[PDB]
Amino acid sequence: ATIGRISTGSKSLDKLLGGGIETQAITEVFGEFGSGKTQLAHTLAVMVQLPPEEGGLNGSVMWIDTENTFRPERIREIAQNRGLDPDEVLKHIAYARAFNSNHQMLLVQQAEDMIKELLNTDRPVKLLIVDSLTSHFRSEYIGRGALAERQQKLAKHLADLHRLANLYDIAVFVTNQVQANGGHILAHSATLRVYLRKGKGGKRIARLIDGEAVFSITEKGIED
Ligand SMILES: Oc1ccc2[nH]ccc2c1
Repeated sequence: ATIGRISTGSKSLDKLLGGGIETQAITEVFGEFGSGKTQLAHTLAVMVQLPPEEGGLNGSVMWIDTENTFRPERIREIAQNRGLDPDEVLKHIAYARAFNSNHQMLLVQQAEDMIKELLNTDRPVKLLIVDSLTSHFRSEYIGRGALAERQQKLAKHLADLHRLANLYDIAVFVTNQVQANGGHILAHSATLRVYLRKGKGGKRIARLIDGEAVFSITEKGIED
């Protein structure tokens, strides 16, 4: 397949990305609590359902939640203000809550069955979200003695996600909380790393790790 691109809602961030987030890739966004990673995830789940003339891919969505942070009312607000029907948008998002890190690993395997089901329809899966990818692993494996086991399990989970992205032409989008009092970047595993932070007057600022884009959080999700 050719490489597909999903607009983020912001022309500034799209330019930084070369057009938007790519299919056949894992995109990792990281930053402090409150920086807006989950608002970017909600915006993409709506943007992907637009036609290509408007920056979408006529796609279906699959969402794995680890912290109870998905909000259908927020999805309805973004859709209504992007000219789509809110009921139709929610109908094409498949949602599951991960109980712990082992169950989170099984949910990715289960996702592959719905992906095959939709593959030859007019609304195939084009976006897979994991928010938050690291939270269960961090709280379950504490200490230096337990680090090697935590890294083993994380490495396998990332390889599972890479396989789905490439075999089925899907954009994988994952969030990771990193601050002074805890949190670790996924080293070199994702295809692309994006650093997110809050600036003066509630502007959000993004930079590619290995110029900068600037945007706001609004009724449209995010915009310049
Ligand atoms: O069977 C399902 C339904 C929704 C999902 N979201 C993520 C995995 C998954 C599996």
